[PDB]
Amino acid sequence: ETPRLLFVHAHPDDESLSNGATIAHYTSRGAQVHVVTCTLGEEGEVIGDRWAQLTADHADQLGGYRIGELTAALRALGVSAPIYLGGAGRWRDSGMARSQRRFVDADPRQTVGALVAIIRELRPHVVVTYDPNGGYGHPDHVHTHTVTTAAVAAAGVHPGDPWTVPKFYWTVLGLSALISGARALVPDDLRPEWVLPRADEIAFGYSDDGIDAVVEADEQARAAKVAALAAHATQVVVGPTGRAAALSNNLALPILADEHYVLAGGSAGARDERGWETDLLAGLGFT
Ligand SMILES: [Zn+2]
Repeated sequence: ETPRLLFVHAHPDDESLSNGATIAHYTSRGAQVHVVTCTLGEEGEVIGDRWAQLTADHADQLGGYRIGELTAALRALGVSAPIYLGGAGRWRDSGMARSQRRFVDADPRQTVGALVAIIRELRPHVVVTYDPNGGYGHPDHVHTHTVTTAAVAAAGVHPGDPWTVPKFYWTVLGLSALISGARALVPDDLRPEWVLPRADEIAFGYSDDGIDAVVEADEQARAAKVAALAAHATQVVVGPTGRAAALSNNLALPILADEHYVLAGGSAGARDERGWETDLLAGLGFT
């Protein structure tokens, strides 16, 4: 069949920050790729003045605005539309700017059930989400991991026909890639106010030995990631060469074409000399 991949993320922007080049790699090769976003990003902050009054401290309309940002970003990556877990607006994120519908406080029967329904409908060959620490500990990222882990297990056996996801991966930050990438930046790649952080300010990184797979995307796919990040204008600032970006904290990272993964469930396919698979579909018999 045509391969089917599912990426499950907490907020609008995370899909591009983490998996933009992988998503673009697979959609350009004709795979069916879907992104599930668990919240609208209602509690986000905004870069710049134009949309400053949309945040939760003023009009509290930022999540609605971010639907268009996500849609634009997904389109840049070859994905036709967003999917919000439980429907757009079901569960609210926990951000910087009281709620009776916060995703972290949600009834697990409802969040796991929603995701299980998605997995059983789509029948993905691959599911991707955060590691157990959510990347850098954001409560919504940790909860997405919890919900997704539970959904993958339960989707095998809720209504519908059981589907055992062939390969379940965690998206992680590759330390050696980030270091190499950062070393390759030049001052032209950064805005004056940016600083290159040490890895521990932005993520719980992984050594080469703790990584199972890499998707080493081409320049077309990296450019699609750059465009996707640009679409999230309230959240990300892309640098002048499209080689680095920063969030509102001014901590700049390289926009790399290589994305790394830990195989959490399933059997690996053929690994390269680093001991890494080079295709999330490895071993599944796709030509
Ligand atoms: Zn996030």
